[PDB]
Amino acid sequence: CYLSETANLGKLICIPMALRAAMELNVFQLISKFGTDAKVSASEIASKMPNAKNNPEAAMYLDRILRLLGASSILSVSTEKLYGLTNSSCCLVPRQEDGVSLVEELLFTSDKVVVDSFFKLKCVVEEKDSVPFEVAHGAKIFEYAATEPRMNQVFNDGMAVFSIVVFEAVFRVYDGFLDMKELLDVGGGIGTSVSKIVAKYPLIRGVNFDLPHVISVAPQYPGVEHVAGDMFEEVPKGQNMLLKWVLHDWGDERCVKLLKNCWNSLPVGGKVLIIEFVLPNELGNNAESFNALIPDLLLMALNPGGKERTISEYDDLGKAAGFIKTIPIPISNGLHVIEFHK
Amino acid sequence: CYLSETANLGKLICIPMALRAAMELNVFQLISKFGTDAKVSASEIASKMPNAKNNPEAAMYLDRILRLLGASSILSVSTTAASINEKLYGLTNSSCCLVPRQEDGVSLVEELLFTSDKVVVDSFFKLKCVVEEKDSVPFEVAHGAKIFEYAATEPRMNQVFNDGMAVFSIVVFEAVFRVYDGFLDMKELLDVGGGIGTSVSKIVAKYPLIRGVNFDLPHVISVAPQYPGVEHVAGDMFEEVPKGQNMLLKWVLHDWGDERCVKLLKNCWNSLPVGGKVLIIEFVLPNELGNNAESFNALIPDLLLMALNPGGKERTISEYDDLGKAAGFIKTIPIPISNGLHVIEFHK
Ligand SMILES: Nc1ncnc2c1ncn2[C@@H]1O[C@H](CSCC[C@H](N)C(=O)O)[C@@H](O)[C@H]1O
Ligand SMILES: Nc1ncnc2c1ncn2[C@@H]1O[C@H](CSCC[C@H](N)C(=O)O)[C@@H](O)[C@H]1O
Ligand SMILES: COc1cc2c(cc1O)[C@@H]1Cc3ccc(OC)c(O)c3CN1CC2
Ligand SMILES: COc1cc2c(cc1O)[C@@H]1Cc3ccc(OC)c(O)c3CN1CC2
Repeated sequence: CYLSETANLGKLICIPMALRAAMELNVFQLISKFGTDAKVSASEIASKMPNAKNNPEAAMYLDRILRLLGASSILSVSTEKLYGLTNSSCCLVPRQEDGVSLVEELLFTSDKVVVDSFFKLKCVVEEKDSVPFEVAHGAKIFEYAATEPRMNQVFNDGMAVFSIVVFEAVFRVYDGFLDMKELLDVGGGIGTSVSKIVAKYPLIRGVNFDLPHVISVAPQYPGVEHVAGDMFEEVPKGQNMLLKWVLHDWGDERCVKLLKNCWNSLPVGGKVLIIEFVLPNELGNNAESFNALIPDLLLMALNPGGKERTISEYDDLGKAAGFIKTIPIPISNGLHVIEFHK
Repeated sequence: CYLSETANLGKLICIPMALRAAMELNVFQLISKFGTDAKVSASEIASKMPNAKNNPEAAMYLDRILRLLGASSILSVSTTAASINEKLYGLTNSSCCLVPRQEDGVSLVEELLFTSDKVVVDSFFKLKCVVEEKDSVPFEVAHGAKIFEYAATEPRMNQVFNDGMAVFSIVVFEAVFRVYDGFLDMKELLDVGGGIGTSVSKIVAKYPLIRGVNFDLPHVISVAPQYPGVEHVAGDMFEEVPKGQNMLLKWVLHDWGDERCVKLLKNCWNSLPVGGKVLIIEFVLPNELGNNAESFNALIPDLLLMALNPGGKERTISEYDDLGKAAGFIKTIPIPISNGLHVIEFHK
């Protein structure tokens, strides 16, 4: 049965690298500009690639990429074959309104800096206190970002664009921003998250807090103030705080130190909102499971102590930091807002 | 449904790199050694890894790799009454193919470590270049040399590639020998681009009257094992092929474009006697692609060779016939073996 399983196992590396090429060639957007329901040939797609205009062989090469994605349910195939979008590939078309899609976050998670870290993944099992990213690059990820402007941009934009589709889901379910007057986004990246909160809740004075190397490249957003610092040393005073995709980067002791910094900088009656994909109690072949397992594997490779957590585990961190009423609010497919009250 | 599709699309880079780590940690063999239908925890598996013995956290990290492979159906996941009143992992049909056999250590491990090796993945990072730039080859963009020239300067990649081909060759020839009877009457077989000689060593073991000759590049021949009944020959198949009564081309035509394939096949024709044949062994591109092993068995190397070598591609039966016909061969005989693998005989 070797030669049945050669297909099942040997496709695993090929599919993501074919997807990355298709994203870099803007294939999904090019299909969409014929119409979202269009079914178009490799040569019709290539005709919209100015870089391919002197390459007679472009379409045949492109067809070889696309037919693999068609066999892998990323594109529809119909009888030169014609390719169309699927539910998955519609999420790779920059929206006509604002350019948002999953492309930036998927370009980050399959970036060479990440894949080179995954090549050292076995180190975390064999060697005490080793970090695959460190073994691969000779510095930790946030130190690396400070010296590597390309990686800094890919990572920051991955987080920022992904943040937009996350907050659209949050705002459909969660109303806890109403009546806030000030929000501090702790480890807020380039400030996109707090920009979207202020757009929905125009009375909030938004403050975005991150490392110098991130704040110095952040765009100016209406109703957002940027502040640079180090959240483990101290956090600015704020009436309310957000920690999105921060606690999952760090081990328990670092999380408790950060959360105690937050507690000291909140007023009586203030809250910190944790937004994370929560690890469910039973894992299976479903979105809730993979939405947690994907960043669980990435953080195991990328940063010391990083991991995904259950509701009980987030509650234990907040209680160790002095917070007293944990309120977990499911949003979508494992994404939660977890309120910690001071 | 962005937050459904995050799971479907985001898992695609994660699964292969988790699998690679589990193969490097010999997880599948370790589970196999607990016996038939074994179901073992991460801590039990880690207990069998001497490198992990001073790492209290090793089992918890290993569990994070194994649970993703369980969610992906590469491992089976279960528990016990005792533990309800850490999950346990067992092998599946796919992961059984990642356990080195007791008798000779054969599995799909070596070929899967090659196709996910950094030299391959780095070539895949430049895949877009084939579409954009006339005559660009992703491997050459990534490494500043073509793959066979690179292998002569990089002994680690040479070993990973040569062992990936050789161990896969054993698996493939076991399938060939169950179906194909055309070696039976042969007295001599020259393996053109035969790698380190493993293929022709297995043909001679099965058919001891066959005098076996392995032919490949100098940097492959220099590391090839001494095999019973196999003479090694170094050279360049595009310049001159040794005389042989019969020839094999396995996983060679698919590395090259049409003009290079015709040149090589004309060199084979000239070195064959009247009544000689060349056997082509390839995963043949089906006339109609689907969602089946035969289709993926051709699409996998099709994508690999697009990244790794100029002109390399998988071909249909008609396209192979056309190459043989252009080189002077007659009577193409396509013989299906298994899941798209064929022997195609070209007769002089
Ligand atoms: N010591 C520190 N102080 C402040 N920010 C830090 C930090 N260490 C890491 N960070 C920031 O933590 C962030 C984690 S990634 C998540 C960013 C953003 N909250 C989002 O959800 O999109 C990065 O922007 C990183 O630069
Ligand atoms: N010019 C040339 N002359 C001889 N061998 C060549 C060559 N160019 C490439 N090769 C060889 O072609 C082989 C392709 S890989 C397949 C190897 C083997 N036939 C198998 O099926 O396992 C490699 O071993 C490679 O070194
Ligand atoms: C479901 O799919 C995904 C989910 C998530 C991420 C990427 C995915 O593809 C990213 C990956 C990632 C990597 C590094 C980080 O800091 C070093 C980080 O905060 C995040 C955030 N998470 C959020 C959750
Ligand atoms: C179905 O899965 C697979 C099928 C095949 C290969 C690898 C797979 O995983 C390898 C990949 C490969 C890469 C480069 C080569 O020369 C440069 C080459 O001859 C081969 C051989 N083919 C045989 C078919």
